Amino acid sequence: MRLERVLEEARAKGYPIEDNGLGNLWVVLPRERFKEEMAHYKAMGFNFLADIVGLDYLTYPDPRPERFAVVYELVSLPGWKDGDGSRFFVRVYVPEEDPRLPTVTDLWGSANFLEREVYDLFGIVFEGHPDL
Repeated sequence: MRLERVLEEARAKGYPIEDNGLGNLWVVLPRERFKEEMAHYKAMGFNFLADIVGLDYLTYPDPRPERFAVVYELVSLPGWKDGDGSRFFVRVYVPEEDPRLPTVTDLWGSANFLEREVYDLFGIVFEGHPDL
């Protein structure tokens, strides 16, 4: 299955794995792996970016590595070539001193609007994504 190939790789590369209960899976990606791993996910078959959700952790009780984190939802849509129907989540923490992330508009067209709504709400600049 396309899912296990992402988790088996997640352990192999050292990414944290959250198991919200369950069938929904989180893959925490450092900013250094983000741009390449996302394109790798598209190459693996995750041809649909369902949702991008930002997060401000300043009010939640327990702390996070950084204040900001941006959540990505990847789907391998039903249909062909061999759309498995797979779905998982990609989280990457963003430091509030350097609130920048690589864009994925060159990977999924739905990112242009999704990355814009996160920018307007949280001020997290996505480089390459055109603004002005």
